[PDB]
Amino acid sequence: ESETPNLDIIGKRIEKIKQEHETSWHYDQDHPYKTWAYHGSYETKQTGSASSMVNGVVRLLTKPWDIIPMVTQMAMTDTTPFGQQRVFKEKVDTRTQEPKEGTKKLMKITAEWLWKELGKKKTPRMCTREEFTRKVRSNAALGAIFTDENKWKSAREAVEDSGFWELVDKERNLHLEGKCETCVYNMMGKREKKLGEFGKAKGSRAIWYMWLGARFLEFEALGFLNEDHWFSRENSLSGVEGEGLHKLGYILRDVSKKEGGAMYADDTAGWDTRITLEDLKNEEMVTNHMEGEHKKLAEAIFKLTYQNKVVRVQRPTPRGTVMDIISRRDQRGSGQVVTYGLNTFTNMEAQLIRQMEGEGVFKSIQHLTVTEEIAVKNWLVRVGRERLSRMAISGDDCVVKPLDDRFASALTALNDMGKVRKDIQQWEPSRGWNDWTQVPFCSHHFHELIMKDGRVLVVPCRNQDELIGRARISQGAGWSLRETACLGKSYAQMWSLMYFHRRDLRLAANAICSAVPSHWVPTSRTTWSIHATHEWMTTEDMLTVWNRVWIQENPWMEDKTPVESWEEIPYLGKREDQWCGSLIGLTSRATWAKNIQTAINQVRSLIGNEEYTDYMPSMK
RNA sequence: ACGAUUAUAUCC
RNA sequence: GGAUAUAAU
Ligand SMILES: [Zn+2]
Ligand SMILES: [Zn+2]
Repeated sequence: ESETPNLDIIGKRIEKIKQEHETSWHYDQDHPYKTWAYHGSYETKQTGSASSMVNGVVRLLTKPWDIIPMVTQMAMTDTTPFGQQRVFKEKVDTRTQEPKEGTKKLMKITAEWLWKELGKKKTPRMCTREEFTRKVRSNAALGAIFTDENKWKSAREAVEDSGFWELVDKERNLHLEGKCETCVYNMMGKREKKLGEFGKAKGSRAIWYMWLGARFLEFEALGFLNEDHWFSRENSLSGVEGEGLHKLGYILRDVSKKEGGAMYADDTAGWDTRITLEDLKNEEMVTNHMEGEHKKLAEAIFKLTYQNKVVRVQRPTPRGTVMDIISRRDQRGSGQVVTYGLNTFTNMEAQLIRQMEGEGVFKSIQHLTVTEEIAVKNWLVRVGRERLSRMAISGDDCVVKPLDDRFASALTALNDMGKVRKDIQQWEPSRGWNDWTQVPFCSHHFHELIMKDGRVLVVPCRNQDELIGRARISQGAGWSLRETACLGKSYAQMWSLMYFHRRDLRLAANAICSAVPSHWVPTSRTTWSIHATHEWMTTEDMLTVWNRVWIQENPWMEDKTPVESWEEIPYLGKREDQWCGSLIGLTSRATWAKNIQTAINQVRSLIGNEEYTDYMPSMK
C-alpha cells in the first residue's frame, strides 16, 4: 500500500523547497503518512480556525428549533492543522487497489469513445493570459511556494507586473522541455458548515491549490474544458454544467419520462481520493485531440503536476507546528482547474460501465473477451448516446435511470474502479427511487408545485433543519447581532426565492426582514452602509425577484404572466411540508407564529433605534 | 491571509 | 464588467 515516488519527476521541486528551509529541514520518523511518500518537514506557523459565530437575529427569530439538535449542533468546520490531519488520516491517506485487466479495458474503450463524442462539436484550444487576466478574481490566492514568488499582495497586482509573467515563462519553458521545477500544491481545510458531534467541530475535505503561476498554466492548457462549456447538457448529454440549482428539477423530470427502472443517485465516498492513476491517464486522452505547442503544455500539466503531485501540508507536533512535504501520484487534487469538468467526465464513464454491467454487455472484470470487447464497442455505437441521456451528472453527484433494475446489483465494476458507494456495504444492492420528486441531486430533491393559476413549477427542497441550522451560525467567533443582521436578511432572501414554498421558512424570512434595519445595505459579511431615503430589498422588490427568476427567465414557464402578490405564490401541501421537516402542527410552532411580532420587537430593540419595516402583512 | 468550476441576489 | 453575499459540485 506504499507510494513509490518518481524522484526524476518530482525531485527538483522537493530540493528547491529544502534549500529555502535549511535551518529547519528535519525527517520526523513519527510522520503519520501510510500511503503518501513523505519527503521532509520544517517549522511553520499554524493557520486555520475552528470557531463558529452565532447569528443572533436568526437564532432569536427561530426559537422552536433551539430544542432540535439537528439545527443546534451545526458549526463551522475545523480548518486548523489538527482538523486537516484528522481528515487526512480518515480520507486522503488511503489507497485504491489498481483495477483488474477487464476493468481497465472497459475504462479505456469508454474514455476514448467519450472524448470523441465530447469533441464532435468542440475543439480543444489554448487559453490566453488576457483571458486569465480577466477571469481571475483580484483577491484569489497567490499561493506562493518559493521566495521568488512572494512579491505581490494580490493576484490583481501580480498579473499586471512583468516580473510575474517572467516567472511563468521560466516554468513554461521547462514544461515544453518535459520538466517541472516550481508546481507545488498548497493545502487547506474547506471552510463550510457541517453537523458536529460530541461538542467538537469536525474537518470536512481537503483543498489543494498550486500557486498563481501554476494555476495559469493549468488554465492555459486545460481551461478550455470550462471556458468552452464541454460538459454542458447540450454537448455532453449527461452533464448539467451551467444550469443553476433551481432549474435542476426540470432536468430530472425529463430524465424520468424515459422508459426504465428506478432512479438511482448513489453517492461515492471521497470521490477525489478514489480517482486512480488509470482514471488520471484515461482523462489525459484529451491530448489525442490536440496539436503542436498546445499538446506539449497539456501533457506537461497532466504528467508532471496532476499524476505527480508535491503537496505541502501542516501537521501539529509537540515542538510547535510543522509543514510536511508529501507526495501522491494518483487522486484528483481538489482545486485543480479540471476538478469539476474532469470529475464529470470520469463519473460519466463510470456510470455507463455500470449501465453496461447491468445489461449483460460484459460478464466479468479481470477478463474482457475479444468477443465481449466487440460487444462493448458496438453497445456504445448503438445505444451509448441514449444511455448518456438517462443521467444527470455534476462532478461526482449523479442520477442514473438505467434500462432495467439490474443496475442496483451491478457492482463488480463500480467497486473495482475504486468508486465505492457511501453508506452501504460493498455488495449491498442499491436503493432506488420510483418517484423522481424524492431523488437527491446537488443536495436537493424537487417538488412539482401547482400554482393558483394551474401552471406548474418545479422547485428545490431539502430538510428544513439543514437550512435553519446554517442560517443560525457564521464564520467567526463568539456572538453577534448587529454585525450579522444584514446576513440574516440575505438568508431570508434566499428562503423567499428558493424555498418560499415551506411555510416555516417564509414566516421566518419575513420575521428576519422585519427585525433588520430596512435602510442597511450589506458591504461584506459584517459591514454595511446606511442609505437615508432608500430601503433595501422590500417585500415588493423581493416579489420582483421571485417573478424574474421563476416566471420571466424560467424556460419551463411558457406563460410569462406575472404574480401580483405574495399571497398568490403557493405552498407545498401540508403533509409534504411536514414530511420535509416542517414544524406546523407542533405546539411550539403555533406559539412562535402567534407571538412572532413580540420577538421581532425584541430583536428590534436589541439592535437600537434605526428604521424598520413590517414585512409580515405579505402573509396578512 | 482566503482552490477550481458554477447559479442567483444585491451594490457599483 | 467588478465586488460583496448566499448557494451547488
Ligand atoms: Zn511546473
Ligand atoms: Zn421536500
